[PDB]
Amino acid sequence: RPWPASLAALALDGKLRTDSNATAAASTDFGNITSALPAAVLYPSSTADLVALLSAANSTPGWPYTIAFRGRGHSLMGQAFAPGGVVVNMASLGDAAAPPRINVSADGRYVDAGGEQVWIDVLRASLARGVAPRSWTDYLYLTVGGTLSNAGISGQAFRHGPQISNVLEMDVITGHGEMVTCSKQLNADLFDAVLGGLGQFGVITRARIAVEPAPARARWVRLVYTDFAAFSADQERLTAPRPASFGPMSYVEGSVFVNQSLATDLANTGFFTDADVARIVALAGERNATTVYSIEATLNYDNATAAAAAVDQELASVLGTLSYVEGFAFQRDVAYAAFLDRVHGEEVALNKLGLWRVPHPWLNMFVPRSRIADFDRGVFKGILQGTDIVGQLIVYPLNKSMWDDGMSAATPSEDVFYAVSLLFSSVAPNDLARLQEQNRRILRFCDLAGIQYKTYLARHTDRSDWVRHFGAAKWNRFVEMKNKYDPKRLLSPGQDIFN
Ligand SMILES: *Cc1cc2c(cc1C)nc1c(=O)[nH]c(=O)nc-1n2C[C@H](O)[C@H](O)[C@H](O)COP(=O)(O)OP(=O)(O)OC[C@H]1O[C@@H](n2cnc3c(N)ncnc32)[C@H](O)[C@@H]1O
Ligand SMILES: *[C@@H]1O[C@H](CO)[C@@H](O[C@@H]2O[C@H](CO)[C@@H](O)[C@H](O)[C@H]2NC(C)=O)[C@H](O)[C@H]1NC(C)=O
Ligand SMILES: CC(C)=CCNc1ncnc2[nH]cnc12
Ligand SMILES: *[C@@H]1O[C@H](CO)[C@@H](O)[C@H](O)[C@H]1NC(C)=O
Ligand SMILES: *[C@@H]1O[C@H](CO)[C@@H](O)[C@H](O)[C@H]1NC(C)=O
Repeated sequence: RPWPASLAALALDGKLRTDSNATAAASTDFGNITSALPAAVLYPSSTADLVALLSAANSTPGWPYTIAFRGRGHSLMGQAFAPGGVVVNMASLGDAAAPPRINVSADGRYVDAGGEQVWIDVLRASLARGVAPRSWTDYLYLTVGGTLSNAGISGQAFRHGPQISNVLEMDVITGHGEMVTCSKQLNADLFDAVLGGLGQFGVITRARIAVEPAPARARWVRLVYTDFAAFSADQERLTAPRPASFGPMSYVEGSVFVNQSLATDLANTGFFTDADVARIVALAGERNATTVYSIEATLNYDNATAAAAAVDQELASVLGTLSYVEGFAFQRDVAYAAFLDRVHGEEVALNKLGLWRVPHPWLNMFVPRSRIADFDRGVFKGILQGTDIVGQLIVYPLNKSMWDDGMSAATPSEDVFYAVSLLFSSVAPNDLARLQEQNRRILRFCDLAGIQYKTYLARHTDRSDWVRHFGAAKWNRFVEMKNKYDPKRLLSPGQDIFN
């Protein structure tokens, strides 16, 4: 039962809290489906406080508290909880002012960011110094440590790889309470374990993120299809490596619209005008389509005098290689930061309607390219038909060559695989249960069809499921690494890997 001086010091300084207000805030997440109250919440003011907790945890025999690192609690199924344990309120690391938590290098080649920092702030501190990270998430209010413990994907990942592929080095406090600086050169076994590591090996206090010169603007396009074969062939053409080298597109994503909610979902993009919506709805009726697909792509560009006309010509050449329905190219032109933060607006709009802090039974997965047409038929044209869709259905290809298989993040074996993100929002408890059963049905459809998919952002509750997730050989490596960095099995228990 005794406490080390540094641990008891945190209680004394009002950093380690047990009050109902502190525990309740760290007991819910974005998912809004599961909840688990912690025994205590840590609000650290420095990384020494994280060393204190973790050294205490490693030195104290029979220590009973599990420890989680709450980024912004964007988790869907309690991955950031420490049931009857200690939740770290990471955001407290950036409360002071001195020293700054985000530092762009003097050479403009990278950005050092605190593990707790949010990407929108990383973007602002980078843009002030004329640079910006190269690989994003669709939504910017997530933590560096949180996205890096998953993968971090968006429409730039086909050409720059996920966020985990754009990290030069990190400062990690292991489950032993040891401060370790790691990279591909120094303690690479920890660096690889942590990236896509689901917070199992230690906490990321600093990450060195690759940057590129900041473009000023984004020419933003949406291309419409009624044929899945043409839509997927075009997303693959736009993202294909040209014989290490890529095409002109800075970002490529896509979306599916089911016939039943077509006009409403197109209008809810925040992209199409009512005149654009009417034309697409009419197109669907002419082709007798039960689904409509849209490619979403950008072309990043600088403030140059000729830039605008050069972009028009470059975009026109790219579009001429494509097979979208003639006359169904829709363009917008925005400032680069506005494109990157396009989702914050959706968060604000939904929150005031009371439609943001609702259950999110999201289904996110990686589907091998060879089975995407089967997934489209069984899911978009099958299971989802005749349902009212509240949310987005995002589908886009990724290049495996840009993913490091030695890292923890699990991906399909094929060269090309699609990110498939089914972002359902629940409208009622009976709608929640219906949505949770529908997600089980989609996964069952994939299993019965022999689709070798990988989930993303999901936590498995069975050992056999986590072994199948990583793959048996890659699983043994994840175990070896757990035994090295968290032998007491306390870190991020909400993943249900070792807890
Ligand atoms: C809510 C949401 C999430 C989201 C998204 C849009 C919204 C509205 N768009 C995404 C996208 O386009 N691409 C992508 O890859 N992910 C996207 N997400 C999911 C997001 O990555 C996850 O929610 C993720 O967990 C990041 O969120 P957060 O920063 O809020 O992290 P957490 O949920 O609290 O914790 C996740 C796990 O990681 C461990 N953790 C957290 N911080 C650290 C640090 N610094 N070091 C080590 N481990 C850490 C937690 O313990 C937990 O297990
Ligand atoms: C797409 O969905 C619409 C409904 O939003 C279908 O249009 C309806 O068709 C039914 C039966 O054929 C009629 O009873 C309704 O009066 C129609 N309602 C509207 C608002 O048009 C349409 O058939 C669907 N198309 C496909 C190809 O499935
Ligand atoms: C991988 C993942 C969860 C992407 C989410 N992307 C998103 N993309 C666009 N709008 C959104 N609203 C919520 N999430 C949105
Ligand atoms: C879901 O969010 C609502 C609104 O904040 C709240 O009533 C409820 O406790 C949440 N449920 C879970 C399981 O987090
Ligand atoms: C329109 O498509 C539907 C559903 O996909 C099919 O059942 C129907 O027979 C079609 N109509 C024609 C004229 O092909």
